[PDB]
Amino acid sequence: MNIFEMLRIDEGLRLKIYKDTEGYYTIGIGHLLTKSPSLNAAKSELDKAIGRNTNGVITKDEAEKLFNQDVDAAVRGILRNAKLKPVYDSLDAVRRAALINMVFQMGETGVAGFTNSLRMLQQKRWDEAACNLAKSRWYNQTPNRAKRVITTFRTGTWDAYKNL
Ligand SMILES: *SCC1=C(c2ccccc2)C(C)(C)N(O)C1(C)C
Ligand SMILES: [Cl-]
Ligand SMILES: [Cl-]
Ligand SMILES: [Cl-]
Ligand SMILES: [Cl-]
Repeated sequence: MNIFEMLRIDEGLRLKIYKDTEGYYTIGIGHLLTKSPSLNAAKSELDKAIGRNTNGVITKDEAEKLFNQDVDAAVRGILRNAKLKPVYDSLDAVRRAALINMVFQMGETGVAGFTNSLRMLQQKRWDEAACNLAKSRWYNQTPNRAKRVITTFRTGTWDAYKNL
């Protein structure tokens, strides 16, 4: 297991534009296209992202290319953020992946605002952090995925992704 395999499990793989858990147009491995309710706006974003006229369909190679960029973007987001970087730097590689996962799903500023959870993670209060993270819109709207991510922070193991 690693961040790529982890997010591949959590985001799935679809080659046609579809609506994500929030109802937003997405493609590939959780590549969010736009929050706009316009399918044409989503198609425009996709064509721009891929560099060709796709009409809402991409190849597996193209999906993986966007995925690599998005994972890279999540890491860069963490490193440039004054709140996220110290927590990230303080963690082992398994827990770093859990933080990247959160950033990928909710964005840099989204995770950066979880002040109390971040403090508990920084302090290595793993059970407390885990309990605190569950007190969130995130956990309530995507509980199975949140449970996996939280287990990763609680244990520092890949146990939640083993038989997946
Ligand atoms: S969500 C954090 C809370 C608790 C806790 C859970 C696991 C480890 C440490 C603390 C506790 C004590 C059950 N609780 O009532 C909190 C503050 C809601
Ligand atoms: Cl998804
Ligand atoms: Cl704890
Ligand atoms: Cl809550
Ligand atoms: Cl879920």
